[PDB]
Amino acid sequence: ASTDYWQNWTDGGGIVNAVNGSGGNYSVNWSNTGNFVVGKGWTTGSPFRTINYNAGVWAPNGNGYLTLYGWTRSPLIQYYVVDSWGTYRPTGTYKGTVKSDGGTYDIYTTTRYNAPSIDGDRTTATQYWSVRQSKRPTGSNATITFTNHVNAWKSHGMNLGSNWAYQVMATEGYQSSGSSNVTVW
Ligand SMILES: [Zn+2]
Ligand SMILES: [Zn+2]
Repeated sequence: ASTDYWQNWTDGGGIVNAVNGSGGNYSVNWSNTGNFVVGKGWTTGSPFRTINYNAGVWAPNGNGYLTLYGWTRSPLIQYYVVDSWGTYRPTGTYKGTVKSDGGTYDIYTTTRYNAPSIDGDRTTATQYWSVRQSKRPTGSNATITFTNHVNAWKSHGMNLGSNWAYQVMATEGYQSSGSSNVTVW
């Protein structure tokens, strides 16, 4: 059930060369950036979606995340499933672990002031994280069975909102350079 959403946001710092490729493909080549989020996915996320991707390039030089990225409203909550990163492994308040798709993820919560909002304005964001304990190998087809994460979060008292905004497989960077090329389906 194909992607229908193109995410491309930058704070304006540095160079963020994002290409919206055919189908579910995109690429980013970025240099000395502020914060940016680029990805492909769906306009209306679902807690039951299996996200398929293949990162044919994952080459951050500094802080970049290769991550599921989405939001709910009512209440407003941002969520991440981070499969790989660059020089920084994102963490927060430790909640527990979840096993999914061949990997083990630590579960964290954070609250970020002046965080990017759904539309690239700002907000105080309540964030739920699953962060893989080691960087996922890239270049082969990969699955994120998102219901495993949703169910794990719920069991640890982390409930999502009733209204679903977009749900993308993203490259997020901060204060970094790099290259990524990802196809999502
Ligand atoms: Zn648990
Ligand atoms: Zn806004």
